[PDB]
This record gives sequence, structure tokens and C-alpha cells, in this order.
Amino acid sequence: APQTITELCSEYRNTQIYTINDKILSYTESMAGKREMVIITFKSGETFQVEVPGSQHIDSQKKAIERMKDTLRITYLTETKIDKLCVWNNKTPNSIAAISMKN
Amino acid sequence: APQTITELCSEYRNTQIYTINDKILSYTESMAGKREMVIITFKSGETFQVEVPGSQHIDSQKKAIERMKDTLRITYLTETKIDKLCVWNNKTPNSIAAISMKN
Amino acid sequence: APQTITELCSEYRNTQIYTINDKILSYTESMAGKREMVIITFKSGETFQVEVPGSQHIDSQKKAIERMKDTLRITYLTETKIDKLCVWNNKTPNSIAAISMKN
Amino acid sequence: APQTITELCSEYRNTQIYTINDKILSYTESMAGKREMVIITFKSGETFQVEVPGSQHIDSQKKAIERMKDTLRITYLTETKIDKLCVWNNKTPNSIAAISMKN
Amino acid sequence: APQTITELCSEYRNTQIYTINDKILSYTESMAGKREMVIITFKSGETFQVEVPGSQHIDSQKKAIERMKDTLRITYLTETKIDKLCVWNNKTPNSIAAISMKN
Ligand SMILES: CC(=O)N[C@H]1[C@H](O[C@@H]2[C@@H](O)[C@H](O)O[C@H](CO)[C@@H]2O)O[C@H](CO)[C@@H](O[C@@H]2O[C@H](CO)[C@H](O)[C@H](O)[C@H]2O)[C@@H]1O
Ligand SMILES: CC(=O)N[C@@H]1[C@@H](O)[C@H](O[C@@H]2O[C@H](CO)[C@H](O)[C@H](O)[C@H]2O)[C@@H](CO)O[C@H]1O
Ligand SMILES: CC(=O)N[C@@H]1[C@@H](O)[C@H](O[C@@H]2O[C@H](CO)[C@H](O)[C@H](O)[C@H]2O)[C@@H](CO)O[C@H]1O
Ligand SMILES: CC(=O)N[C@@H]1[C@@H](O)[C@H](O[C@@H]2O[C@H](CO)[C@H](O)[C@H](O)[C@H]2O)[C@@H](CO)O[C@H]1O
Ligand SMILES: OC[C@H]1O[C@@H](O)[C@H](O)[C@@H](O)[C@H]1O
Repeated sequence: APQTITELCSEYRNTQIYTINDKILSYTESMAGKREMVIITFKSGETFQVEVPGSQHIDSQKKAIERMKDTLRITYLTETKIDKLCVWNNKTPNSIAAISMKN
Repeated sequence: APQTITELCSEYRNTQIYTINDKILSYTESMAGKREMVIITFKSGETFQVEVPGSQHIDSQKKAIERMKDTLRITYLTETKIDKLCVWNNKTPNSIAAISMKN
Repeated sequence: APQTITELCSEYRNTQIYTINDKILSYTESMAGKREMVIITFKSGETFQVEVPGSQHIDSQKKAIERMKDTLRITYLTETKIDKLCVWNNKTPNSIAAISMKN
Repeated sequence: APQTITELCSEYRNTQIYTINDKILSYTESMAGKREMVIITFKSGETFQVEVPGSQHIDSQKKAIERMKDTLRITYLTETKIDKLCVWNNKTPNSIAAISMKN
Repeated sequence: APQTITELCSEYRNTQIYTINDKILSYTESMAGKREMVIITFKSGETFQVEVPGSQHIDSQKKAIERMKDTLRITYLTETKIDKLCVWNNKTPNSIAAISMKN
């Protein structure tokens, strides 16, 4: 298995690493129909989403999608510095695939 | 996908944005039959609910409804300042569709 | 929908409001068979339960019962002041229907 | 229903109350097959488990077993003082039936 | 049942104990398809994973896998010192079977 977020990100098409090195500036969460998603922004101006679950996701990703949103909320609330994001860049906003944080 | 709560809110009928810019004043949670819901208030006097799950909700909203109540409780407990709420105004109290918080 | 805990409580038979205005003194949690429940007490001497799930509960209440126990544990741990409880008084200890907290 | 941990404990064969009056010294969690369990110890030298789910458990106990492990982890992390444990003494380590904490 | 992480670890083939005695340096979480996993590192240079769920896991381990990832995230966030890890050494990075923390 991959040993780092960069190694993991390299396994996928339509991905890149953003080096954030910052806490989340804003957290947005929606339960509106067809828009059940989270949006985060950074003071850099960058915006990312956790996508609405759909056919681009396999069954094993369902719990992982819910965990990622859990992680983003608590990261926001604790002002925890995010190191890197691996994102799909074929979506607007870019879609989060993986997150790393270092201490 | 939308990049902000205001963009998201505009996609729906019977919605508006409330600019809260404040922590939650009170948190109310009910497990009583047919009233399984959360109500929050602000010192402004405004009151909002997360609705009881019903036929106005699609399957993808079920986990999202539970998440929103999770978010409101921890937001209350941490005295986290809410930025905006996107609400359905065809309900009393107005019904929460999305929340944003900024730091 | 109701706008306050008192309004909500008034919709049900065999209920009343206790005004607590205090943190939880003790928290008890059981996983013993047929006694899967939580008991809380206050320095006033009042004791309350979240009942074991049973036929007095409809399907919509199952997640709500689990949320209520989640709420009591974290409220206990954070020493959060409870404002009111709406309880069913036809049970010993009185059984929690709703909880409010204010800040 | 019982109003205290001692009342509840008394309802069961093969149980006893340990008065702990202390925080958890160590927390151990296993996801190893057939050993999906939690072990806690105290500076007293006592060791307790939450048992692996098995045929000695009824369906209503499944969520309660998961809740108890959730409770022990957060109690450990917050250094919360445990008051009493109701344990089954026909297991090694003794198996947790109920927990109480007072403030 | 085992009374310590070392006793538990000894029940399994392809395992060993790492004595960590340190907080987590980095936390990485992925929701990418077929890589739904967590990776942690320590300043020692050691790297560990919670494996993607697969046929090497029995049904009883599914909830335990999810709990282990929950534990690693909160442990990271709270800077909680890990005592030992029991890991399967037939995987790269080594795969976490059990964790202990002491206070
Ligand atoms: C169902 C089960 O126990 N699976 C494990 C597997 O079991 C073997 C039995 O299927 C076989 O019949 O008997 C032998 C003992 O004589 C085994 O118990 O054994 C494999 C390999 O040892 C285990 O795989 C391990 O799984 C863990 C995760 O649970 C981890 O991924 C580790 O890397 C891996 O080797 C099965 O657990
Ligand atoms: C079943 C399967 O392998 N499906 C893949 C898709 O995952 C993939 O789409 C990507 O999906 C991710 C999230 O899983 C994200 O939404 C990306 O934007 C999206 O492109 C698709 C194209 O690579 O291939 C399918 O095989
Ligand atoms: C199946 C479907 O799309 N149904 C929608 C409804 O969502 C919508 O009702 C709104 O639902 C939201 C919660 O999702 C909230 O309760 C609003 O108060 C409610 O009006 C309905 C009416 O506009 O349109 C349907 O198409
Ligand atoms: C099955 C059903 O709908 N039963 C209702 C009950 O809700 C109600 O009983 C009350 O149930 C609550 C928990 O929901 C609590 O346990 C109360 O103590 C209990 O009385 C019953 C009595 O009014 O009415 C039924 O129709
Ligand atoms: O509910 C679980 C309990 O069930 C009993 O019947 C058993 O003797 C106890 O040791 C405990 O495991």
C-alpha cells in the first residue's frame, strides 16, 4: 500500500497535490437534496468539496466519504493545520480524495 | 457544484440566507415520537429547526439530516460562531438546509 | 413544529418540564441485557433515564434514542449546564423525551 | 427501571461492583480477528474488558457494546474519573456490564 | 481473553509489537477507491496503516476497522501518546492489529 499521500495520489488519474500548510478558513455543510456535501476554503483563496455520493463512487467509498466529512468538521473546529490535499481536478470545486496533517 | 452557501441556497425554492455571525444561544433535542428533531435559537431572537425526517426528504438526505444535528450540537458545545444559515422559509421554525462557519 | 421545549412537551400525555439549570452530577451507562440504558442524576436529587428501546417506541425514535444517550455523555463530560428536561412521568426514574441547554 | 449502578448490578448473577474512584491508566483496543475488544487497566492493578460480541449477547446488546467502547475511549482521553464498574466476574479479565462517573 | 496488548499480539501469526511511547507525527486519510485507508507516521521514521477492508477480514472486524481509524484520528488530534502497536509485519506499511495508550 502507499506510504504517503503523494504516493497514493500518484495512483489515480485526474489528481494533484495541493500543499496547504494551513488551517481551514471556512466550513460549509449542506443537507439540501442532491447537494449533500461539504465545502471548505482557505485564506489562499482555494476552495474544495467532498462530493455528493454518486455512481463515480464504489460501495467501499460510502463510509469513507462520511469519514472525510467527519474529519473536515473536527479539523475546522480544532484549527488543525492541514498539510496536503490530494484532489480530483476534473471537478469544480476540486474534489478531496485524501488529506494529510502533520504535527 | 456550488462554491459558497449563497450559491447553494439560490438553487432551491422557498429558501433564504440568514447572516448569523454568532454562536448558538440554546440547543434543544427531542426523541419524542413524531418530533425527533433539533431546535436552535440565537440571542437575535431567531429560531431554526432541523426537520423530522419525512417524505419531503430523499434517501440521500437521511445521513445528511443526522450529520446536521451532529454539527449543531458540537457547534453549540464549542461556542463556535456560525456565519450563515440557508433555510427553507416555508416551515415554522425555518428549516435548516445548510450552515457555514468562518474562522 | 414546536419552537421551544415547553411547547414540544405540551404535545404529549404523561409529560412535564423539569427546570434543571445545572450540570449532570452522575452518568451511568449499562450494556447489560434488557437494561441497555443511561441514568443521570443531579445534585438536586433528581434521577432520569433514557429508556431501553421497546414497543412504546416507533422506528423513527431508534436513532433519536441513540442520539439522546450520545448527548447526555458529552454534556456530562463537558460539564455543560442543562436548562430543561421534558420527561415522561409514568416511568421510574422519569424518562427523558427532550433536553435543552442554554448559553 | 434501576436508579443506580448498584441496583442494576444486583439484577444479574455473576456480577459485582468495583469502586474505582480513578481515571483509566491504560486503554487497549484490538481489531484482530476473534479479539475485537477493549481492555482497560487502573493503577490499582485491576484489569477489565469489554467482551468480543458473541452468543452470550442478545441483539439489543450489540449497539450497547459499541457505545461502551466509545465511552471508555473518551473517558480515557479526557482523564475522566470512573466511580464504579459493574462487572461479570465469571470472565478473565472481568467483563464490564455498566459504568458510572460522578462529578 | 488476553489481559495486555503483548498477550493479544502473541496469539497471531505475522505480528510483532512496536513500542512507540510517542504521539503521532502525521495522519493521512484517503477516500479514494480501493485505497480507503489511514496511514500514520512517527518521528522515529516508522509508518503504519489501517488496511483497506478485504477478504483477509471477517465480518466481526468491519466495525473494529472503523473504530481503529476513529481512534487514530482523535489520538492524533489530542496529541495522545501511544504506548504500543501490535502490527502485522507481512504488509507494507505494517498493518495495525491493536493499539495501547498509557497515562
Ligand atoms: C478467517 C481467518 O481467520 N482468516 C485469517 C487466515 O485464517 C487462516 C484460516 O483460513 C486457515 O484455514 O487456518 C489458518 C490457521 O491454521 C489461518 O487462521 O489467516 C490469514 C493469514 O495468516 C489471515 O490474514 C491476516 O489478516 C489480517 C487482518 O485480519 C492481516 O491483514 C494480516 O496481514 C493477514 O495475514 C486471516 O486473518
Ligand atoms: C467503479 C470505478 O472504478 N469508477 C471510476 C470512477 O471512480 C472515476 O471517476 C472519478 O471518481 C472520483 C471519486 O471516486 C471523482 O469523483 C473523480 O472526479 C472522478 O473522475 C472514473 C473516471 O476516472 O472511472 C471510473 O472507472
Ligand atoms: C423528491 C423531491 O425532490 N422533492 C422536493 C422537496 O424536497 C421539496 O420540499 C422541500 O423539502 C425540503 C427538505 O428537502 C424542506 O422540507 C422544504 O420545506 C420543502 O418544501 C418540494 C417542494 O418545493 O419539491 C420537491 O420536488
Ligand atoms: C406505539 C406507540 O405509538 N405508542 C404510543 C406511545 O408513544 C405512548 O407511550 C409512551 O412512550 C414513550 C416513549 O415513546 C414513553 O415510554 C412513555 O412513558 C410512554 O407512556 C403511549 C401512552 O400515551 O401512547 C401510545 O399510543
Ligand atoms: O451479556 C453478556 C453476559 O452474559 C452472561 O449470561 C455471561 O455469564 C456474562 O459473563 C456476560 O458475558
